[PDB]
Amino acid sequence: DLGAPQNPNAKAAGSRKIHFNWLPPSGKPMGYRVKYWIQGDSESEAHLLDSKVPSVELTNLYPYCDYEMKVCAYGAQGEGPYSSLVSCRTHQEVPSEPGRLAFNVVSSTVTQLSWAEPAETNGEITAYEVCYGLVNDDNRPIGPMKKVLVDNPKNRMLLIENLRESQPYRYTVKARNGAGWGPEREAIINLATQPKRPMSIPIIPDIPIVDAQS
Ligand SMILES: [Cl-]
Repeated sequence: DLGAPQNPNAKAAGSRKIHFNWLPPSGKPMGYRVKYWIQGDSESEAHLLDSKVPSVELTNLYPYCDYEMKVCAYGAQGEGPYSSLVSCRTHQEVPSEPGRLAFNVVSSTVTQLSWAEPAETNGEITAYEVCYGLVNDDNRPIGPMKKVLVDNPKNRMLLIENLRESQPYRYTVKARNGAGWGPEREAIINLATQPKRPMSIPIIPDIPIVDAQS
C-alpha cells in the first residue's frame, strides 16, 4: 500500500493557474489524483485532476482567489491516503471595464458622470481614472484628452461643468488594482441631445466637480 505524497507545495503560476507538486511516496505509484476547490466551497465538490507525474498545473482559475488542494497516489492496491492540505492564492490581474457610463445631464454645459464597479475586479480596486476630450463626428479627438485627478479616486461619480455648448465629447473610465489599470469604458455624448434634469448639491467641502475648460 502507498503512503501519502509528502511535502505538498503550491505556488501561483499566474492569475488563472497554480503549480502544485509533491514528493512521490515510496513504492510504485502509477499516478496521482489531485482534489482542489475554491476556499469557501468544499472537498465534497472538489475538482478532480489526474496526473502521471508528481506535479500538476491547475487551470481556468479565478484571479485573486484562494484555492485548497491535496493529492493522493494510486497503485496496485488502489488509492492511498491524501496529503495534508495546502492553500494557495492566484495573482491579481487587471480589472474588467467599469460599468457602462451613466450621464445625468443638468444643462447644456453640466453633467454628472457615474459608473458601476467592474463586473470582475480581479483584485482590490484602488482607483478609477476619468478622461474626457472633444471629438468630431467620427470619434476623432480634437486636441488631447484630459485626465481628471481627484482627492478620492475610489468614488464612482464626477460632476463636470463648463463643457462647450453643443459639442460632442468622448469620456472614458478605467479601473486600477494591484495588477494595474484595466480596459476603458468609453462613451460619446453631446449634452444638447440629452434630457435635462435639475440636481441638488449639498454645500459641503471637496465636492468632486471638474471645470472642463481649465
Ligand atoms: Cl495565468
